[PDB]
Amino acid sequence: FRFPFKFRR
Repeated sequence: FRFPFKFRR
């Protein structure tokens, strides 16, 4: 489950 927040982009 990919987080909605973008760590890099």
